[PDB]
Formats: sequence, C-alpha cells, structure tokens
Amino acid sequence: MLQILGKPTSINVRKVLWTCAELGLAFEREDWGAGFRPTNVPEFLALNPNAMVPVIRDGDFVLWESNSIIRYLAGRYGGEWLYPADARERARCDQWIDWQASELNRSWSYAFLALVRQSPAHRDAQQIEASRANWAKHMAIVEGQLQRTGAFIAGDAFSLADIPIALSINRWLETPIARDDLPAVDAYMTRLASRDAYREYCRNGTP
Ligand SMILES: N[C@@H](CCC(=O)N[C@@H](CS)C(=O)NCC(=O)O)C(=O)O
Repeated sequence: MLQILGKPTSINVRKVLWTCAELGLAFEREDWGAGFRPTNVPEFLALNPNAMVPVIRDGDFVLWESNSIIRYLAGRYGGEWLYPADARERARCDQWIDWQASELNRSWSYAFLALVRQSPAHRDAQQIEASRANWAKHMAIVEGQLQRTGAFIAGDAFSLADIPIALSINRWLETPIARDDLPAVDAYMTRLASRDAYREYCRNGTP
C-alpha cells in the first residue's frame, strides 16, 4: 500500500491526500513534521534530505516534493482525466501548479508564520504587512483567471491544478488578515464544495 509520510494539517501533505482520494488510491499515512514526529532524524533524512513532508513510498520508489508527487500519482494511477496527456492541455495545468509553488506559496510566508503559526521568530509588523500585501497581489491574479474561466483554474474541467490552487485559497481565507472581496474566488470555492475530497482535505477548517 502506498505510504504517505506527513502530518495531515500540512498544506503540501493535503495536496497529496486530496490527489489520492480523487484518483481512487488506497494509502496509509504516518504523522511526520513539526508538532507530530520530528523529521530531522537519520531514518527520515535518508528518504528526504530536506527533512520535510510530504514524502511517499510506493513500493521501492521514494519521492518527495508535493507537486512532483501529485503529478506522479496522476500519471501512475489512471489520472489522465485529472492531468491530461495532451501537451497544451497539460501546460495549462502546469502553469498554475508551478506558479502556486514558485510565487504564491512564497508570498505568504511571513504573514502565515506570524499569524497562524504564531512563530516567536516572526513578530515584525512591517514584514507581516509586506507579506500580506504581496500575497494579496498574487490572489488578485487568481481572481483574474477565475473571472476568465468562470469555472476551474485551468479551464472548464476540474484538473490537477485545482488542488494546489484551492488549498492555497483556503489558506488565504483561514489566515486572520483583512482581505479584499474576490467574488470569482468565492464562487470557485463554492463550486468545489460538491467534491467530497475537497471538503475532506481542503475546506476543512485547517489553514
Ligand atoms: N516544497 C516542499 C515544501 C514542503 C514543506 O515545506 N513542508 C512543511 C510542511 S507544509 C514541512 O515539512 N516543515 C518541516 C517540519 O514540519 O518539520 C513541498 O511542496 O513538498
């Protein structure tokens, strides 16, 4: 059985859990990460030198990096409906997957660590606000794209890209910041409510 190493509250672990549920995979999950089981130990470092979650073990195959993992699962487990093989259709998904990780995630760092994790190391109000402002600019880009599609992030159909993106939106909505009205974003999160795995792993009260 596929093994998922990572605490269930982690946004990046939740990408993998949601993907597994969408595809129809059986899995066992072990708690790893801050607050759960420390990752900076030899047994875990041997699997992932970053000492971060998620990591998966699929038979003898070990893989880390959440967006790489969800791509792997969709490619391995009959996920062509979720992550299409056509290069242009796949690219429309990849743009948002990759931007989620390289830009959107990056933008929320200080505000999230300060306000949600209450990190004693992140108490500079100016940096909290800078992070909130930058995050807000990235959310306006998400709003623009959803205004255009009127549906899902990459087009008319739910796709792999909606998993990192909707989890990121959830983080925005659950962090205690003042937020501009983004109606296409709200309508999108309402649309997703019909998906059981979204309710289980995304909009579940955990930031
Ligand atoms: N880029 C990595 C980031 C992984 C990451 O930052 N994981 C967090 C949890 S969301 C973590 O393991 N922090 C270290 C810890 O909890 O000890 C990915 O997307 O998988």
